[PDB]
Amino acid sequence: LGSGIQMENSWTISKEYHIDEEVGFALPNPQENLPDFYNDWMFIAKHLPDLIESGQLRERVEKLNMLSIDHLTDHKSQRLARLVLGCITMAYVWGKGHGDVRKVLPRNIAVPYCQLSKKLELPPILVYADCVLANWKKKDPNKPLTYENMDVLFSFRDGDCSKGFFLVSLLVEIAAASAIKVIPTVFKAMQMQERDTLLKALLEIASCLEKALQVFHQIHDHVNPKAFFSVLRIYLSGWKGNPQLSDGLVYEGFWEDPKEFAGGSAGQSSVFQCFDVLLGIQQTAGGGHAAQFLQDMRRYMPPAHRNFLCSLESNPSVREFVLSKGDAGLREAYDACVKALVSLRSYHLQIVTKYILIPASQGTDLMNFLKTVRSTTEKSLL
Ligand SMILES: C#Cc1ccc(NC(=O)OC[C@]23CN(S(=O)(=O)c4ccc(C(C)(C)C(=O)O)cc4C)C[C@H]2C[C@H]2C[C@@H]3C2(C)C)cc1
Repeated sequence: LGSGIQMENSWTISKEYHIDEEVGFALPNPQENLPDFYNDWMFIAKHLPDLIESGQLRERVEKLNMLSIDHLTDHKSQRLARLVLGCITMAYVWGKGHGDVRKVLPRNIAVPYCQLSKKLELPPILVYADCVLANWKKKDPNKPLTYENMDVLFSFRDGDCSKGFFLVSLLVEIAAASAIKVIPTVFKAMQMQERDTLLKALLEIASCLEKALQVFHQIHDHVNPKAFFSVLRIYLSGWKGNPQLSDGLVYEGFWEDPKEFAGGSAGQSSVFQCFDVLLGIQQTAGGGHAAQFLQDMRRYMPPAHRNFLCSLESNPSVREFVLSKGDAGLREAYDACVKALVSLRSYHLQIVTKYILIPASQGTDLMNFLKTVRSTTEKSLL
């Protein structure tokens, strides 16, 4: 207990962390279909665009029967059901996105959704782990994980660019997986004092984070800024600090009082903090207020991924190891990882500017947090 990353064997981290060697934090080969028993749920989730557009969604949810979650017997089926019910819930609350909101989630969604969220230790609102990490398939199983060979499972509105936004995000996560699988090698090389093994491990991580950033560049080709800001972002909005639901949402039949849960945040992806921790970068941007927000978003990650991040912080310090040596190869390799991270943060800042800050105009605290985490990262260059 408390001795850093648990291992399944001499090569691979513990399966308890639910990190896949091929897709990383993403869920491997997600389930696309629920048991027959939940067909009515699947129908609504598959037809969300035309049900919202026609004004039919809320009545159709209001006519659902209460389905027990007992027939969701494995992790993949529970994650698919969370995605389905999360999408239905966002669509039910926000409707067409023009301010006609519902403040009471009907019990025939609220209860199984809340029970399932309790099993998975995730809040009962859509999170990154649902709409990106489990929200995909290959078109052709025998072809590789590329944009052209992939699709999402659920969208909110036709033209909302959710395929572009979610798949490009997923593909960045998959690119980062090639870096994550090297982490045990880094710490093994430190224990063994294997200079070359550590060096090549850091070069491989740096190379995979460079590639992940080139995947991120694809967002511009599949997401229209106006459609993202004025349409998709509605359905990723939550009811924590939201003046449209100032007390939260009533989960009918689960809690008596309304409850607040936060909407999507880039802070729900584990990738940034994973490599900040590995490399010993300590983010300071935004003070205790940003730390509390970002820790709360950590509780919106799958619990096993939280435990991975927390075990990482207990391992020996890579940065301190490289700092204990007059070794230019190690310093340059460490620096390549940090530079790749700086570039990923710098690009993050540019995307927030083009896809949120600019549309909004057509705020200041967000642009300066992104600038500050970028300069904190840059100041970690050894
Ligand atoms: C529920 C849910 C929900 C929760 C989270 C997310 N997305 C997310 O966590 O993505 C991580 C990213 C960051 N972006 S992003 O384009 O900068 C980005 C991400 C998220 C937003 C949202 C819509 C939440 C917002 O604030 O309005 C806005 C923007 C501009 C993409 C992705 C790629 C790289 C940079 C990291 C990455 C390392 C993997 C989507 C839905």
